[PDB]
Amino acid sequence: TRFYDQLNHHIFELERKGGILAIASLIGVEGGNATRIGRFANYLRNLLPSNDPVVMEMASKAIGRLAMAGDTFTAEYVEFEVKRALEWLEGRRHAAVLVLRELAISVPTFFFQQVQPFFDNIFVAVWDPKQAIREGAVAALRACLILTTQRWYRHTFEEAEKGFIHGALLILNELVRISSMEGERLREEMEEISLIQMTILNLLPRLAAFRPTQYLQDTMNHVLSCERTAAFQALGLLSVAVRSEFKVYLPRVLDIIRAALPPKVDATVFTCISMLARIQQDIKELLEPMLAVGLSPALTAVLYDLSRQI
Repeated sequence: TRFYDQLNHHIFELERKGGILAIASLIGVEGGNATRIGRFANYLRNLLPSNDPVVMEMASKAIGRLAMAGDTFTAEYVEFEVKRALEWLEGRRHAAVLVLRELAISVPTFFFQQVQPFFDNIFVAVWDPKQAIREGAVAALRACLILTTQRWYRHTFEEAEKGFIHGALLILNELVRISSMEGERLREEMEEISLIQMTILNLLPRLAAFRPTQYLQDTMNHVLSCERTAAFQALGLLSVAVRSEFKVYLPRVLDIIRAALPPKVDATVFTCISMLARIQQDIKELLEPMLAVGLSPALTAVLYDLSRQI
């Protein structure tokens, strides 16, 4: 069985990205805990503080596969790495967020009790003047927030709204996603047709479930500013989410949707037009420029899904 052991040595002794991501099929799959837990787990313990990105690409999945093992050393690994990454979540470590997500998710038994240290360390990292961590770190909250509903918001949501634009915005998004997990489903149901700007564009389906509307009003005002090339799917997503006064906003951005076809945003307005139905008269009016685009693959796919929709 030297194949596994040699490739395991060449994980951290690592074209190279392709090879190591091929080796990733062996870690966590074969179940060779004699080397996976004996050596590779210790290697991640010892090297993830300074692991090169070329191997951290493998680590971005191997960390989760190791965390879900459930052994004693695995529990020690999850605790140590979560606490370390939270402390070091800092203007160069743009993998620790993935580390936290991989470690925490699908082990709620450690991280519905441990939501407090996530907040405390994240909102020490988040205040970096670089602002790259200000965006990355808050999104790492989901690793424990999503689990809190699986096994707070309430009080730590009051910390979110005002206690922490950037920080409060990001944490509000990461909390209103869990206030209605169904939005995730809706995203897929709708997707099959600066981080703050995407956060504004992600809030509205999730804000509609929380206080159905001033939050949606401010978010929409920012959506206009996300010139007018934002991913306006956020409004279309409200046609399947809680329809919390979304028709207040249609008179504005429909003119953005109407006035972006034929090309001349295009690939996005293709989906935004279809998301409105899940409003058929406006889509009928909109179909004319869509057919005027010409037989691109995106047009064909969205027209097929439109035919099934309308």
